[PDB]
Amino acid sequence: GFKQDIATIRGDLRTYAQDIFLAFLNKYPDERRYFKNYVGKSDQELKSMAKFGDHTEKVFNLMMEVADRATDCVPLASDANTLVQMKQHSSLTTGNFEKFFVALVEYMRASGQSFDSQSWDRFGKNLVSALSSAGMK
Ligand code: HEM
Ligand SMILES: Oc1c(Cl)cc(Cl)cc1Cl
Repeated sequence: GFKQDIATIRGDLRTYAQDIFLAFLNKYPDERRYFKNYVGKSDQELKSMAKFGDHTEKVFNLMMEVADRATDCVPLASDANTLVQMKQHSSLTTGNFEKFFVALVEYMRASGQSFDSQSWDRFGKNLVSALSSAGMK
């Protein structure tokens, strides 16, 4: 289930974080514009820029912390607030996060593994609702 998925992802956090982030950028290429240093790089090229692996790991670490603190896939309002307030997320709307979760859920469904993809889909929806509540446009 969802708790075990957190453990699976944590076990190989950098690999999952990179793969899922790449699935996101490749599904939604317009989103690459927010990451000016990643423009004009292939999958394998990004996997060699320091900030890429370190970025992705840090993002997914936070995501895992938010997922672990959630109850029944509902995130804490305090965690949504953090996400809205981050200077790095100042130009974002909920639609950016919707895209993120669509990519993540698609990745999990395509995986050979027994991810609880329905719970990640719900988590994402619940997080998007909490982001709006916390004032994200
Ligand atoms: C639940 C989803 C997300 C979480 C947990 C999250 C978390 C983070 C964290 C921790 C950082 C800081 C990384 C660091 O300084 O090393 C970061 C930076 C950033 N986030 Fe997110 N984020 C999420 C979704 C998004 C989405 C959907 C976008 C855009 C589509 C986005 C755009 C960025 C940008 C542009 C940066 C700055 C990258 C840089 O340092 O150049 N984030 N985010
Ligand atoms: O920074 C991101 C990561 Cl590491 C993964 C995805 Cl799915 C999307 C975002 Cl914007």
